[PDB]
Amino acid sequence: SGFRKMAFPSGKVEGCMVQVTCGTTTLNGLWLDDVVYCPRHVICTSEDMLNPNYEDLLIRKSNHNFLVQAGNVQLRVIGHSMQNCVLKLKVDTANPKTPKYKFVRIQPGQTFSVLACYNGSPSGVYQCAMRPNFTIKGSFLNGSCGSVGFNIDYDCVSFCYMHHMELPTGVHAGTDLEGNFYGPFVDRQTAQAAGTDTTITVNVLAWLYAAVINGDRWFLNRFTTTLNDFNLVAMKYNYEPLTQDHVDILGPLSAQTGIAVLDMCASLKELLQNGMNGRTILGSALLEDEFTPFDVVRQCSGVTF
Amino acid sequence: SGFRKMAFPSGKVEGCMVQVTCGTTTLNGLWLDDVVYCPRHVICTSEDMLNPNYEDLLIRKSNHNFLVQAGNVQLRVIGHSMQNCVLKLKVDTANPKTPKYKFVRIQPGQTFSVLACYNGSPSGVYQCAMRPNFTIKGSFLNGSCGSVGFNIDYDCVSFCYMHHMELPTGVHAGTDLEGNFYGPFVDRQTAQAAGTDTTITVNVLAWLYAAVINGDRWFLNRFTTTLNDFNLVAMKYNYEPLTQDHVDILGPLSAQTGIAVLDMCASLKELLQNGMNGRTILGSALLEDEFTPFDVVRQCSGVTFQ
Ligand SMILES: CC(C)(C)c1ccc(N(C(=O)c2c[nH]cn2)[C@@H](C(=O)NC2CCCCC2)c2cccnc2)cc1
Ligand SMILES: CC(C)(C)c1ccc(N(C(=O)c2c[nH]cn2)[C@@H](C(=O)NC2CCCCC2)c2cccnc2)cc1
Ligand SMILES: [Cl-]
Ligand SMILES: [Cl-]
Ligand code: NA
Ligand code: NA
Repeated sequence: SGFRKMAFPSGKVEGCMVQVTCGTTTLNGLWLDDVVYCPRHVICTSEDMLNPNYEDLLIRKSNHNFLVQAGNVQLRVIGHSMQNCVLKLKVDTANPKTPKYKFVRIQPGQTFSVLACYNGSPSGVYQCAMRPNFTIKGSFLNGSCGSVGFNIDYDCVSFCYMHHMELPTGVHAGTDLEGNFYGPFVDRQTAQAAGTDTTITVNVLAWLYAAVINGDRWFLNRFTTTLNDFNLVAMKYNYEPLTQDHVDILGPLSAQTGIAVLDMCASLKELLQNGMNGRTILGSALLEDEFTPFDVVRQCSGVTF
Repeated sequence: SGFRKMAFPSGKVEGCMVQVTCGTTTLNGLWLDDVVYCPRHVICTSEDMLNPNYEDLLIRKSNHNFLVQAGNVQLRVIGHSMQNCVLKLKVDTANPKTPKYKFVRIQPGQTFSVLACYNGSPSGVYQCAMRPNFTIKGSFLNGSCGSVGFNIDYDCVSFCYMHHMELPTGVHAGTDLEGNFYGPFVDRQTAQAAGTDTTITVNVLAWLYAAVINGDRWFLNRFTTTLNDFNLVAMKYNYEPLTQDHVDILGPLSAQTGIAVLDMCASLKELLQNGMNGRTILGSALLEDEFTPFDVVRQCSGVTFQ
């Protein structure tokens, strides 16, 4: 029993974190086999950051410009290149702790664990979601750049996020591990802002199912709805549209609890139109949207890695 | 910026988790040096969970009645002893991944990370607090027993909790790593139930300081309060008493933000009176009480967003 915001165990990732230093700038890198991955903005000076020519800054650099530290051991850099917004430093030693891994690009609404690091040292782990506006509501201080986000499947780490920068509202922007940004952001000091966000409907429904599994049922009702009628309500309340694929993905939880997705949609419709009337759901007074259907099934079934 | 429920990196504990089987029962153990720690109720029979006598049950066991599996390796048990409600199995191999560690018994209101495990394998990590009623609001399924809670300040793992059982409201009870239960609970099947719980006041105040550090002041007011008037009011909402020790603990956050502790108490009194009027604090619409003062200082910037 119980239901918590839960992260993946972080050990396989902890063994990959290194410190990367270029000039006066230090941040984190991801050491996998004989390559260290980090944000290319490590090579920027205060001056370059307004309008960096990354092509030209990089050719100006040489291998010896980069200091890579794995705990107390210096790793010797023997090559360097850029892929999109990620710098790749070839080192002379393959990481003996490299896990089975893949680089994956996630979709808005999907969740992942973040291992927050400073000076190459893991500091904390938390769970978060890729927002519909392609930001993440992280917890990151100066020097957190290069921290990564990931999911695990059995023994395989799927790296999906590398942290690059903070936006004015205090949310965060980054790339996949191939250096492609999530969202319409650029790695330079310029006017950029998070766009208006929306709530991840399929995840709210998954969490309502989690609540029912855990005994919270006051919001259930006799009514059902249709996708079209519900999506007009969703649009009204700045919720993402619910697609047929979402309904199918929630099909498991629907059979276990007896609440068809469109039955549960009728509960959510009423919660949106009328509020919670002073009650809570799973210990929250807000509708929580950072649990995916798979997160709920995994936590409610005890999947291990 | 931002503010999350943040656990410690779990790798140092993952390397200690094993599976212990006795008879038909499997649960988790903690392998440190040449000892595996687990709940002594692993030796309880299915036919008598109401009044086990653990001394009599254990004297009947041979070392080979305990099966310990570390990943794909069977560890040989070469001795056993019981300490309070914890069983200590001596094994023939020391864990080569044993971290620097200590055992600490914590006080209500303290927080820690939990590595939830099944069959000796980690499932996930989350943050908990020891509630005033000596339960934790965990997320634990059948067979989670022997999962542990811990902090890792300054690269030393302080183990403070071993999970033993689920209570009727779905909250959780367990021991320190010396096998003494938190609270009045016992490791047998009884009618035991958690007491009425209360809100951890010093932690709510810590979290309000976090909100100010991260740039949000909307809930402050022009008033102050005496400590005794604050407690008289707060207890009417089932908040724990705030002690002078708590006021001292909040000194650093008060200094960083320029908000006197009793002025933040006055803000909390008004929030209890008024609610949030459709606003949120650090993304929550309720007052959060599972961040300690130490936790806030660990996570938040040293410079207030004025
Ligand atoms: C060069 C570039 C792209 C402009 C940049 C500059 C600084 C950083 N930030 C580093 O802390 C940092 C950089 N190198 C080592 N640390 C921080 C950051 O985003 N402030 C932004 C402030 C607005 C203008 C853009 C930069 C940061 C803080 C907290 C959490 N995340 C990141 C990130 C990117
Ligand atoms: C023998 C004893 C002390 C009565 C006992 C029995 C079972 C367990 N529980 C094991 O799952 C378990 C035991 N051994 C392997 N798994 C579970 C548990 O507490 N149910 C309780 C149900 C009410 C009566 C007391 C036991 C459990 C479930 C979810 C999370 N936490 C634990 C714990 C203790
Ligand atoms: Cl460029
Ligand atoms: Cl303590
Ligand atoms: Na590789
Ligand atoms: Na309904």
